[PDB]
Formats: sequence, structure tokens, C-alpha cells
Amino acid sequence: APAAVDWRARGAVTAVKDQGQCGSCWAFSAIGNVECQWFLAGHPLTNLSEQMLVSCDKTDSGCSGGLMNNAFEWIVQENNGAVYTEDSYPYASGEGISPPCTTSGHTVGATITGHVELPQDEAQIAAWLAVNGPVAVAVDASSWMTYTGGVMTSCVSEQLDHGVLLVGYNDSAAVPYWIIKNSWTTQWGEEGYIRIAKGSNQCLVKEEASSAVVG
Ligand SMILES: *[C@H](CS(=O)(=O)c1ccccc1)[C@H](CCc1ccccc1)NC(=O)[C@H](Cc1ccccc1)NC(=O)N1CCOCC1
Repeated sequence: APAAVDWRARGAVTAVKDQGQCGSCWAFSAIGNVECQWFLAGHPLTNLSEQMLVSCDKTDSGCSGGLMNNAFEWIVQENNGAVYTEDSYPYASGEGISPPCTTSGHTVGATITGHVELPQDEAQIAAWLAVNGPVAVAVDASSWMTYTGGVMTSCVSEQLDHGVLLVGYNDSAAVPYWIIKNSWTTQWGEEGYIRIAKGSNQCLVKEEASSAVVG
């Protein structure tokens, strides 16, 4: 409903991270979503562990890729809904190789009970995000390597190959857009973020949206 929503402005989003040479975008998309949902459930903003998923989630393929929905399900069904803090299970896959899963010596930072899959409709996703928070979405990021700033009004929308986080939107601007948190350091794009035109399914953004459910 609101003309514009930016969850970073409410202090619901953690800092931009770095996945390195590991194809773990699915883990950053999933965890980034859990981080926001946890804060919105009335808990302090806590950095959670992507490494936990890359190393322990065997329903996915670590640095070779995975699905945000598989990750959410794994946390609930295999790890008792637990998500470790980042400082207790630091990221160590930046070189391209994921170390073995360690089942102890970690602290639980958040817990989830399940996940929901949003409709393939940008207006419906926006309405949900405006009230419930950031959404994990898959996009075609083949055009993203050359992105340097501004609203991307033209995006190659052919095949989903990347997982990111929708943190807001603005329908009031000249060209309405989505605000997306990426995981390629703050050196890429607009300090780690990218804005794409909203309304024409740019980069296939409405195809695979979902969010974890807390408490
Ligand atoms: C992350 C992608 S990326 O940030 O590396 C990237 C690379 C180039 C352009 C744009 C983004 C990750 C990469 C997986 C990978 C690793 C090595 C070589 C090739 C590919 N992408 C995924 O993990 C995607 C995410 C996704 C989520 C939901 C729907 C569709 C895609 N998943 C994916 O690649 N796999 C799904 C599970 O089976 C393995 C393939």
C-alpha cells in the first residue's frame, strides 16, 4: 500500500556481506531474510551464519549452488529450526571451498518455524513486503556484472541463477524500483545494493519469492 518502503531505514537490515569465490548466493539470500524477519519479530538485529548452510545443508550444493526454499526447510527439519550467529560460525568459503560441517561450538542466534512462498506478482510481493518485511528472491543476474549505479531499466530476463534480498521499493520515483541487497561486497553497485525497475518483471524478480516464518 505505501508509496515507498525501505527496511534499511527501520534498522532491519544487516551490513552487506561478501560471498567471495563461492557460489553461495542462495545462502546469503536465505540468511539475510532470516536476519530481517528475526529483528521484525522483536529481537535485536543479529548477524547470522551463511556458513552453517554452505557446510551443513546437504539438501543443497554448497559453493555449487542451492535453493533458498531448500535452505529454509533444512533449518526446520534437520537443525531443529536453529540458525547460528555469524560470530560463532564465521564465513570460511570465500576461497571457493566449503569446510566440513561442525555440529558443535556454535551459538543459536535465531529460530524459524517454516517458510511461505509468495505469488508470482510484483504488486502482491510489494504489498506483503510493506507489512511483513524483506523477501528472498531469485533473479537473472547475468547483466549484473557491469552494473555500477542508478535504476536498471533494462535487464536480461531469461534464466534464474542468483539469490538476493528485496529490502524495499519506491513507486513515487520517475521510474518505480525495487531496492535489492546483493552479496558481492559494498564495492559493487550502490554500496552493495542495486535498484531495478519495478512492474515489468525485470530480471525475473517475481518468479521465486519467499520468506522464513519466525515465532
Ligand atoms: C549464486 C550465484 S552467483 O552470485 O555466483 C552469480 C554468478 C554469476 C552471475 C550472477 C550470479 C549461485 C551460483 C551457483 C553456481 C556455482 C558455480 C558455478 C555455477 C553456478 N546461484 C545459485 O545457487 C542458484 C540460486 C537460485 C535460487 C532459486 C532459483 C534459481 C536459482 N541456484 C543454482 O545455481 N542451483 C540450484 C540447485 O542446483 C544447483 C544449481
